[PDB]
Amino acid sequence: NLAPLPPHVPEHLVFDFDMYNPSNLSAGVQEAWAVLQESNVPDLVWTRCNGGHWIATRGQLIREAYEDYRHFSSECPFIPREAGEAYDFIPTSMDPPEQRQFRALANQVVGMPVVDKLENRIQELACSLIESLRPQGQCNFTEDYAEPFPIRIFMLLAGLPEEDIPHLKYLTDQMTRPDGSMTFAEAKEALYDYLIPIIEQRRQKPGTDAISIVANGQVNGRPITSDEAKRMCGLLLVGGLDTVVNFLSFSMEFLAKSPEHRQELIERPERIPAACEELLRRFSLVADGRILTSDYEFHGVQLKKGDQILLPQMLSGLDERENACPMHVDFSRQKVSHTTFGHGSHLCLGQHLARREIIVTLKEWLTRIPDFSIAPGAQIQHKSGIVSGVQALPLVWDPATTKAV
Ligand code: HEM
Ligand SMILES: CC1(C)[C@@H]2CC[C@@]1(C)C(=O)C2
Ligand SMILES: [K+]
Repeated sequence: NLAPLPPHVPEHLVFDFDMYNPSNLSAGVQEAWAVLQESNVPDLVWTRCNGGHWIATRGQLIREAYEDYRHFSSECPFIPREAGEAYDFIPTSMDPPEQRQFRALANQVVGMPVVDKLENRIQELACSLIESLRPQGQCNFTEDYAEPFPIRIFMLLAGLPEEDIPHLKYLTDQMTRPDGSMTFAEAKEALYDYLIPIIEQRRQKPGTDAISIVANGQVNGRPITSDEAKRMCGLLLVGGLDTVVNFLSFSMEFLAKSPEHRQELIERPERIPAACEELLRRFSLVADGRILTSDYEFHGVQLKKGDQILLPQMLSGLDERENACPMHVDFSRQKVSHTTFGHGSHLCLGQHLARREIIVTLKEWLTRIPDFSIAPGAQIQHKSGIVSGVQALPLVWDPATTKAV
């Protein structure tokens, strides 16, 4: 359904893009969003979909807006407006200066030091999961690896029972790619309903898990509040359950379809880290935004206070103006430009954990299952939202071509 056009929005800037169900989704979700970068499309457009909002379509504008938190606030970062208004995770729903103090605490539980710590367990799980699948000659990658690998690592880090995954994964997904059964607010409240007693228990009897660390932590030298801890833990859960999980599938779908790229990483494993970065660019998958804090003229367009603007992190790296032949994948690409992990004061705090999980996955999978393909006659379908993903990824391979070790 289309929302009536606001008085200040000119008809020539209207492009009814639906971030939750883009028109050309069948061509691939990144390709679907890339339609916003076709010749006849302005740098900044207005869509009447999902309540009505602006969309910056080029990396230059996306980066500029993420840098200017004075005009583009993170207070209401999600579309539709109801979701943006209910969204109160920390530090994401805050603008500097108040936002900053919380980043250090979050870094304590998902930062580099923690990643180096988890390395062995991460490697161990990747190898265990892949070796169990190897002899089968087939798998449903989304449920057999993409989900269990990153999620079990996060549940371990957070000290939560793996039996809780189905419930938590359902809630997380309603906040990024809602099925319609729950509003963002209802999903958020359910997630908080889950966390509240756990946070209280771990503030009473602290453990060494991420929730205990956050719940008993300090920010700028003072005690974090129970509510603040809840709002931060909610964000961590979403990050651990709906980011890398989706990215791994986009990456594996690509590798399954491109033997040449597979062979390259097999023959020259030292290129895996670079490959990871190029894949993060080509299969970028996040798209949230900001809300205008005041009337503001941006790139010749009059924006009004209260207007929401989607700033697709996904689009920056796909912009031909940032990377030549953007849809092409080259592991030797010189200057890989992208904003896959965000831009500005809210740069992703879990990017180190993410990269480690991606690299370990590429290395351990290609080592054991070097040759695999999309299952016969399968047509991979993608899904779009705040974080886009892959609905299903059936893969097949000849066990005789695999290596057990
Ligand atoms: C492929 C994986 C990932 C991608 C593409 C990604 C992307 C992003 C992006 C684009 C933002 C900025 C949002 C904004 O400015 O509104 C962000 C923030 C954040 N991410 Fe990630 N992320 C990933 C994985 C993770 C993981 C595994 C964690 C750990 C749970 C994590 C924790 C966070 C946190 C705590 C923030 C908030 C930073 C702040 O608001 O100051 N992320 N991420
Ligand atoms: C946009 C994000 C990818 C980032 C980490 C999880 C996420 C869904 C948020 O709400 C902030
Ligand atoms: K809000």
